Amino acid sequence: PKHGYRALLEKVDPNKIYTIDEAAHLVKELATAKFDETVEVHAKLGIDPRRSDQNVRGTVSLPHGLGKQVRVLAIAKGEKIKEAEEAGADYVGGEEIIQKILDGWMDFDAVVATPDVMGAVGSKLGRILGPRGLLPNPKAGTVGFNIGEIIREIKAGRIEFRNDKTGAIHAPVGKASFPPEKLADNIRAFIRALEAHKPEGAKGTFLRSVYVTTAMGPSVRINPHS
Repeated sequence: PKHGYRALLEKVDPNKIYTIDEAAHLVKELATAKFDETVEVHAKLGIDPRRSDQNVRGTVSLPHGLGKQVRVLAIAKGEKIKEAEEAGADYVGGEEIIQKILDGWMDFDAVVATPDVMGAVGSKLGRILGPRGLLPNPKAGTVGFNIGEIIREIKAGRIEFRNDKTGAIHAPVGKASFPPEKLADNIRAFIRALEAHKPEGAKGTFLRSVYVTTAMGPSVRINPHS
């Protein structure tokens, strides 16, 4: 999105490749104090993305911040509301829940949704969920009609990852509110999950470039082997 970020650019050296521990400490500085933000890791992979035998897809069981503890909100419609309840979502609502969130409620820690409510969710809650990194989307796997499976996967402590057509890949690894050592552990966990999924026959360096970022702030380049 358009960057106002500027008053935060001077804190990040764009030419430095930070260690994972330095980056975890930096991310904490920074982040706005006004709302929590999801921290993601983005990597460009040493794969030929036009080859179906070099796809990178799987899950990462983050050592911190997930499991039953995460309070998941599922927004759905009709039968899928029951499906979300039956899957154990902590909170469930139809489009009417949008009014509760607009009024100020955010007891939830994650948001998943069916595609049929996304027009309303984006329309009304885009500026609330977006900056917080809580806006569900199909590419991340947080929007789907298989709402029950999506909920059970998060509750089981797993985050999905899949490379895109450009050979890039990204996944959330925590929040800016996390203690830096926990954020570092989570960052390494995602890197290890990627490495474990390195396809047979991949050419050259696998993790070509890797960054830690948030939906609003600037990206921090990191050494994935640190």
